[PDB]
Amino acid sequence: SHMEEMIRSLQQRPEPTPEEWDLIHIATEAHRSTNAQGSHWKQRRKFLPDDIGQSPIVSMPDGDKVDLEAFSEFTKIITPAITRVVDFAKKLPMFSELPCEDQIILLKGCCMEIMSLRAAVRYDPESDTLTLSGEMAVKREQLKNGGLGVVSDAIFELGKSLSAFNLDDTEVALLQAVLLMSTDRSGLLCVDKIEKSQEAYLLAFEHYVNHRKHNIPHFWPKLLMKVTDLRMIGACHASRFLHMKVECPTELFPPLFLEVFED
Ligand SMILES: Cc1cc(OCC(=O)O)cc(C)c1Cc1ccc(O)c(C(C)C)c1
Repeated sequence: SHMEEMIRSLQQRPEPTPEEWDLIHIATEAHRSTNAQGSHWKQRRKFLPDDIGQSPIVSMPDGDKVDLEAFSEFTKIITPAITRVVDFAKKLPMFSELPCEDQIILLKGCCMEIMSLRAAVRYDPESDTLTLSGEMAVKREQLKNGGLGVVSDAIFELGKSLSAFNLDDTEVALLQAVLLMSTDRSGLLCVDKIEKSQEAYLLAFEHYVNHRKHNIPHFWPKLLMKVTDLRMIGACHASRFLHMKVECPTELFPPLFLEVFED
């Protein structure tokens, strides 16, 4: 009984309004359809072979060498992963209504954040791998040695901790939306449309969490601190990406990878 829940409680936990449920369903299918979901075609997905990613040897300024071969294997699969993120965003109405200029900024802004989340939630405890591009299951050491350095460690620990959050497609979808609709970027026009779009998404997202009634204490603040986890991952990665670019030939960076991550 809703009225009793309402009286008895300390504060109120509103569930999604119809307008928000529409927002949630569009977001949920946006993410599902650009997730390399669990469909037929993606669930053909092999571990990265154990002899790859064990030979880090190209020196990076912070001392954490890079396995050239493992690196190449990851750049070889990264373009579709970046593209899927673009498709995700394009399928959100509040995104596509935005000036093209704003859209690029927003995607550059959050691409790694969304990719990292996407891997994070694909963390698998019995194998101790993340799944990259819906396809490649990799271990902590492999991804670490293959380019990402301590950014691998961060995604793994994020993925490990998210295990018990039992996120469903929606929660990951709305997390992405919150990440995407961020005004922590320079050079946007619709700084206010974007803030309002993030508010609506946060509002629908908490309201949805309310609906799910996870049996973790303080789920929503916790699920909010994960967002800053992700921004920190994105920021470490932007930094290691510049050092990736200093140390390695452009031949190894796929045009799109270069594009999403150049300043
Ligand atoms: C390759 C890759 C794919 C990926 O897929 C996310 C998804 O499922 O869409 C998610 C992550 C986190 C990575 C890893 C990655 C992410 C950024 C980056 O600069 C590098 C270089 C070492 C090639 C690797």
